[PDB]
Parts: sequence; structure tokens; C-alpha cells
Amino acid sequence: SECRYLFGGCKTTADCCKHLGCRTDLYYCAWDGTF
Repeated sequence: SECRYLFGGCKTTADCCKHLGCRTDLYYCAWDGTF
């Protein structure tokens, strides 16, 4: 994996991988894969 695991303290979607979804309000990689 080349992305930060759940609660990786991200800032933007680019910070995480497709599998994850960096939230703008939570600011963390959300492991889901489907949005």
C-alpha cells in the first residue's frame, strides 16, 4: 500500500489512495473503496 492507513492524518484525497477517501471535515483516510 502506498497510502496512509485509517486515521493517517491526511489533508487531501491525493494524500490517500483510491481505497481510501481523505475527508475535508475529518481530515483522515477513510478505508472504504466505494463512495
